[PDB]
Amino acid sequence: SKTINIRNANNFIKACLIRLYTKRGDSVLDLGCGKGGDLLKYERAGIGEYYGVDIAEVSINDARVRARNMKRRFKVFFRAQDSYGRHMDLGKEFDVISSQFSFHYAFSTSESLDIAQRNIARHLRPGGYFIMTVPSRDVILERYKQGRMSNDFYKIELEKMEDVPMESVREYRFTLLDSVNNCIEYFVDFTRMVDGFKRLGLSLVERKGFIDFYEDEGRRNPELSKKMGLGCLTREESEVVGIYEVVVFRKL
Ligand SMILES: Nc1ncnc2c1ncn2[C@@H]1O[C@H](CSCC[C@H](N)C(=O)O)[C@@H](O)[C@H]1O
Repeated sequence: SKTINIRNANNFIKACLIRLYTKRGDSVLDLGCGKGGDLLKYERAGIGEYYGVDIAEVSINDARVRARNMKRRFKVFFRAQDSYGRHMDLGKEFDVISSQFSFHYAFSTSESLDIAQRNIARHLRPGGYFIMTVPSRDVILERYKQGRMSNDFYKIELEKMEDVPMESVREYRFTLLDSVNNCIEYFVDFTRMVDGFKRLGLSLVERKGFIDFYEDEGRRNPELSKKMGLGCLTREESEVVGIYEVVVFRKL
């Protein structure tokens, strides 16, 4: 109830992102699909097939039910496995691969990132898109320097000092009211990611902050904006939303 606006905002951003890169009869691969909270958004997008994959069986389970009890028109598929630090071969390619609030987990180790980016590349059709929403390292480090690493909605704490450069840290603890607790998150080495992808035939096509992206899409699509209590957002709520950014790669 307290994090309602944040959730609405986030779903909105995801709904818009999905809208911008999907078209009818499209095939989507949803990595880190969680409980399938995007099936509805994809239903409206008129997609033909949806493949959800998540490492946590408990989430893939709730996702199966959601798809099982919803009025959808697309063919669904779910699989509980590791799509980042373990090889993945679903035997097919998709038009759109989506990774919402999950791809930063692929930065566990250099090997994990490599495997992860390779699972993406072999499942993406030539011309396909890989849309994602990941925490922004720049934002997070800049907030660290300002001493504002938290509020009543969330809380973040980095690694140990002891001559350790602020740029040396690779992970941090993240907590979100009514959500994850002391969740270990890995920073997104942006450049390494771009490089890894550029080497697999995928190039950066988009990078925009949640807040900015939010403002733009809401002032362009006042329609889907009325579908919920959008419009404004307190300062404390923006803190949380302002953590993530939109990144979109494309397979030439
Ligand atoms: N290697 C991996 N493969 C697939 N999912 C992973 C993963 N590591 C972490 N995750 C998943 O990442 C998800 C992040 S939150 C899931 C939210 C969902 N994409 C949404 O848009 O609401 C969790 O469900 C977690 O289990």
